[PDB]
Amino acid sequence: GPLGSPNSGTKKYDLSKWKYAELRDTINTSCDIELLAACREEFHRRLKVYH
Repeated sequence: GPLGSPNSGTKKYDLSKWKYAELRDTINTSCDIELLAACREEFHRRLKVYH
């Protein structure tokens, strides 16, 4: 429906905890609108959690 498609493809991945090196390295090494998107999501959030 109207922009109604959050599932679209299959399931993404569980990034409960990730190291800054793995994120910076993964993004620099691997490449995928999925990983890059999810990686950036936690990247920013991790930098800002607001107590």
